[PDB]
Amino acid sequence: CPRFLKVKNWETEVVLTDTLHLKSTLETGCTEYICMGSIMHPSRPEDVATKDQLFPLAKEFIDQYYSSIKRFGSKAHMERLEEVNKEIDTTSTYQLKDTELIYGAKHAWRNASRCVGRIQWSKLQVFDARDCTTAHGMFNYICNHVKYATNKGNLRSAITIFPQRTDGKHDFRVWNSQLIRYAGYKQPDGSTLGDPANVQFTEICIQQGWKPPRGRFDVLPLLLQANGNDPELFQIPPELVLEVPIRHPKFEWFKDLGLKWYGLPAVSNMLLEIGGLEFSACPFSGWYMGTEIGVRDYCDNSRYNILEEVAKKMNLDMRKTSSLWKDQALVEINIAVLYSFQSDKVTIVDHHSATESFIKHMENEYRCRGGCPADWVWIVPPMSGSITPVFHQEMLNYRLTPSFEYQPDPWNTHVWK
Amino acid sequence: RFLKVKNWETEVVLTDTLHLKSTLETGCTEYICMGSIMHPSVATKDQLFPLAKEFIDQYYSSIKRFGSKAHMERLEEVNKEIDTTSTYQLKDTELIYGAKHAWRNASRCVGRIQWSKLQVFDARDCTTAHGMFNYICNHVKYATNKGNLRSAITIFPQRTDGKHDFRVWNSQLIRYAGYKQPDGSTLGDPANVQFTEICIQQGWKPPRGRFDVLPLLLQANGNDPELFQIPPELVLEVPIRHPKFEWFKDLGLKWYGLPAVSNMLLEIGGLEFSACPFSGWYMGTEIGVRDYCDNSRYNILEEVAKKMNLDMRKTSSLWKDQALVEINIAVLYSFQSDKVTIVDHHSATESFIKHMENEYRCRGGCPADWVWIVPPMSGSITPVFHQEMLNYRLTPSFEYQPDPWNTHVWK
Ligand code: HEM
Ligand code: HEM
Ligand SMILES: CN(C)CCc1cc(F)c(F)c(CCc2cccc(N)n2)c1
Ligand SMILES: CN(C)CCc1cc(F)c(F)c(CCc2cccc(N)n2)c1
Ligand SMILES: C[C@H](O)[C@H](O)[C@H]1CNc2nc(N)[nH]c(=O)c2N1
Ligand SMILES: C[C@H](O)[C@H](O)[C@H]1CNc2nc(N)[nH]c(=O)c2N1
Ligand SMILES: [Zn+2]
Repeated sequence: CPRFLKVKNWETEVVLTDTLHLKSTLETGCTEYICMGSIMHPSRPEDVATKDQLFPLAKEFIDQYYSSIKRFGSKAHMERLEEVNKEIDTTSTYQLKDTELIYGAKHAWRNASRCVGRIQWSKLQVFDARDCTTAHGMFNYICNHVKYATNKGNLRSAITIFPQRTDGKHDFRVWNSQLIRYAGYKQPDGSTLGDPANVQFTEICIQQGWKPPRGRFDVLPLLLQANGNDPELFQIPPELVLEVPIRHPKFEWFKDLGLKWYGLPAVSNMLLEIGGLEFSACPFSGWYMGTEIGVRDYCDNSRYNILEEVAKKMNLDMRKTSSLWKDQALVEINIAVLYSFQSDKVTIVDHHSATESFIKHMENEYRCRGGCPADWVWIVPPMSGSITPVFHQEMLNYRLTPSFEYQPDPWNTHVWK
Repeated sequence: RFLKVKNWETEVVLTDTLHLKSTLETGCTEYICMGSIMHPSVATKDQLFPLAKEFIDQYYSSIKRFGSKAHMERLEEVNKEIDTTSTYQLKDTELIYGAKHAWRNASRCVGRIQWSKLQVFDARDCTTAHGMFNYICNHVKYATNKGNLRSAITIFPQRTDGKHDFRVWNSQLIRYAGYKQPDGSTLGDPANVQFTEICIQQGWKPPRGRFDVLPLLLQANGNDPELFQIPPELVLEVPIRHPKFEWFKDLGLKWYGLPAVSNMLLEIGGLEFSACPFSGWYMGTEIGVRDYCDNSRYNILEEVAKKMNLDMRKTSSLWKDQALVEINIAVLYSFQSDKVTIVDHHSATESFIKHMENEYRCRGGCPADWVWIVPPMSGSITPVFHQEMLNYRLTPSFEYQPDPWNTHVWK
């Protein structure tokens, strides 16, 4: 690899110089002859790291941590190295200190190349839930997380971290992909009620005993697995689920569509890797960018898919695509979503503000850290791409650790007791 | 190994085998992806014959005569020619096959469903800038066709020693001038200020308006470039108006009908065609999103949103997004009303998905650059947004080359 790589912004002419890529640790999926940059998941859950694999991964993280606190090579550094090395020898694993857990979680977010919101990465509240033993305890921790992060609409980013993987047969998992999502119900006639993306998970919940109200916006129950046991269902207390009815500043009829959305985006299916340790249950939450709701959730064809109905109430020419009736309604839907969150004082960021902040963050990271891995395909918003600054920004993508990773869906790997 | 690409809206999976045939690099490694970099960083006899043989082989494979007497004889003919001249000349049929396949292989082009319908004009007998001018005028007239646009390419002599290059100095055959103003601002197209200044330096008398068609600056056989005015009756233009906003016409906006790239290099079988202007028809967003609304181009969003009386005090009103959609409605409406070929990004991306299905079936894959294929507005309501794509480099191909004013030794 070359020692310096340059990225250019084609709107501003600013050129940045990347040296951080030299620390990349895992594969991207690309090769010298093919680029897999638009593949969503480019390449068993119970083959766990051996002692020999774990030693160097732990040292690399411990070294990175002591370098970050300006104590590299110190007595405390060498003693921590020695202590970790003994633990891996006698127990095949080790335990992070609280300071290291917090450092690791913040840097997994800092390293998340697909996240446009990383200007906030150092302001993450970390809840240590490694003492948890049961699904009931996981439920308690998650409710506390939801309440803290929601903060009556003044949302605060947060992560709750459950015990790390041991042999792979005692994993903690949140089976929900997000803490708060709406059910989807397949009808005998082939139509779908609610959110079609959640039809499979809704069916699992019903089979586990959930009684479905069968409405358009039913919050799904939590399905929580502690210590590899069978998962257990819990209803989130509805007062903890902040929701926003969607209305439009100009169209009085928009409220008559009956749309609403929840305030808290909380991803619960990712795996947190710190120092070769694997935290398979690590729900984290921020605040929404408006397009995640307005463009994807509402206007994806396989989601709520409301463009047609809004276009009809806007009385648009829907016969030919070149009228841009879809584009026109899409803007109005996203105007309504931003207006509704701001009116109810629920934190939200529009795609112009978020991408402008990301460019400033990226520039600061290039100066102070030597780079900032970024996935252009994910960072550019799903509407109005070129009128945001990130469209014109060349980006380098590479995988640093600590990191968030995908993992298999737990219903596909779980051994039912 | 076979690679799978999935559409996450339709769940269709396609299996790519065609990437196995590529040998040129992408810029990525196993550790760093460079998929959003715009440009990731003369041939001898020794390099030339394997490249020629590879191209002759795929040509005769394409016409189902691989290993034939014709194939074997062509290989021998090419081998002798590289020996005695350090180069070789393509047959007419090879030139046409190579230009069409350079288009077919252009991973950044959403228009490739049309690839085999390309009119190829052989200009390899040209020797002077006056001849280049003639050939380019014939191309423009043919491609424009009174608004019923036809895809075409004109191919000038190949590179020899690098000292006698043919070059069109214009980046596109038809473009508008840009002028740096005393008070600092820019009149016309800001993207062309430098090229405009070179034409002025070479004697072009600028009208100093907002939509002045630039002259052609033509370099033949490595000589100094010469200026030519494209005859105005050949330059088809569209005044932009809006189907509902009657004030839109008062903005005084226009564009030209013919998108004609003239600064790329065409590589076929090891040969380099440094002058190869090619042209198609516009996708609406090329004009309405990039040319008009890029902050570094005509940059008209503020003006339009003003006439729409939008609240511009805060980004979250999405006033930019509202004005952008109206501008792109106007462009499509205007070309359609004047019966000038244009495609909207919904129709174009749908066609590209169908093209991909075609290529995976008959060819085993289709190289495609998601970063460029997804339109600059309304991305996820077009089907390509949800389509995984593999990007890899096949030859024949179009390549970028340095601007001639950074290389030319002026005589
Ligand atoms: C604080 C405000 C935040 C904003 C505005 C934000 C914004 C976004 C957006 C728009 C995406 C793309 C989502 C999609 O299209 O599915 C994303 C992805 C991501 N975010 Fe952030 N995020 C925030 C907080 C966080 C936090 C607190 C974490 C972790 C501690 C995080 C980690 C990630 C990761 C790992 C991804 C990639 C997800 C994937 O590949 O599925 N983000 N973010
Ligand atoms: C016939 C209608 C065509 C349409 C609608 C179309 C559409 C497009 C668009 C929208 C782009 C992106 C360019 C940009 O954003 O600046 C592009 C790229 C490209 N087009 Fe096509 N195109 C067409 C015909 C052609 C033809 C005839 C050729 C050559 C024979 C061609 C070769 C290319 C190449 C090489 C690129 C990539 C340029 C680069 O790498 O920068 N296209 N096309
Ligand atoms: C398929 N994809 C459109 C949906 C995936 C998806 C569904 C959700 F419910 C959801 F909250 C997130 C959130 C991603 C995220 C995390 C943190 C902050 C933020 N702003 N965003 C992502
Ligand atoms: C980033 N930018 C400086 C490059 C601009 C650029 C460079 C190229 F080589 C190129 F082929 C095209 C294609 C534009 C085009 C061609 C034909 C039809 C059409 N509708 N459009 C555009
Ligand atoms: C095929 C493509 O990779 C896929 O549709 C991606 C594109 N970019 C994205 N970008 C974001 N932020 N979120 C997504 O889900 C996707 N989906
Ligand atoms: C940095 C980035 O690669 C650059 O802005 C690209 C993004 N995608 C694009 N896509 C198209 N079709 N045309 C472009 O000029 C660009 N510019
Ligand atoms: Zn890549």
